[PDB]
Amino acid sequence: PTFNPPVPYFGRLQGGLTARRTIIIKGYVPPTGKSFAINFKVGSSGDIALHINPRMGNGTVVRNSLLNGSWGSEEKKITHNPFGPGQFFDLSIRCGLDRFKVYANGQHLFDFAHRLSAFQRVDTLEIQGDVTLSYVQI
Ligand SMILES: CC(=O)N[C@H]1[C@H](O[C@H]2[C@@H](O)[C@@H](CO)O[C@@H](O[C@H]3[C@H](O)[C@@H](O)[C@H](O)O[C@@H]3CO)[C@@H]2O)O[C@H](CO)[C@@H](O)[C@@H]1O[C@@H]1O[C@H](CO)[C@H](O)[C@H](O)[C@H]1O
Repeated sequence: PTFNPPVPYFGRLQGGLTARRTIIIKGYVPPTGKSFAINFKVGSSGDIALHINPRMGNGTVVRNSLLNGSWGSEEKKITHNPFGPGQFFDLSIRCGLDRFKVYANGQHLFDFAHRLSAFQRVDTLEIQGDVTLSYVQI
C-alpha cells in the first residue's frame, strides 16, 4: 500500500486532506496504456474534488470535479506532459487553502482551484486505470 501498490488503489486520508498536506505518487505509464485517473474523493463513493486524468491517446492532462452527480468544466492547460508512453513520473500534490498545487518531476504542472467546500471534506485517494505505481505516500 505504500510501495508497489496495485491498481485500483484505495487509500484513506486520515482526518481530512488539510492544507499543507502533500501527497506523493511515483509511477510508470505503460507503453500500451490509454488512460488513468487520480481521484481525490469524498468517501469511497461520493464526490470527486479533483479528478486528474492523463490520456495517452490525445496526450492531454484533464482536470475536473464530479460534484452532485455532474462533471464540471474541464481544465487542460499545461506547459509540459510528463505522462508520455513508457515514462516514469514523480507527482507531488499539495492541498492548498484555495487550490491544489501539483508538480511533476519537480516542475509545476498545474493549480486547480477548489470547487468543493472542503478544505477537508476530501478523505479518499483513488487511483485507477492504465498506470503502474512504484510509490504512494499518504
Ligand atoms: C466513460 C469513462 O471513462 N468513465 C470514467 C470517468 O470519466 C470521465 C471523466 O474523465 C470526465 C472528466 O471531465 O471526462 C469524461 O469524458 C468527457 C470528455 O472528456 C469530453 O471531452 C466530452 O465532451 O464529455 C465527456 C463526458 O463528460 C469521462 O467520461 O471518470 C471516473 C472517475 O475516474 C471513472 O470512474 C469512470 O469510469 C467508469 O466508471 C463507471 C462507474 O461509475 C463504470 O464502472 C465504467 O465501467 C467505468 O468506465
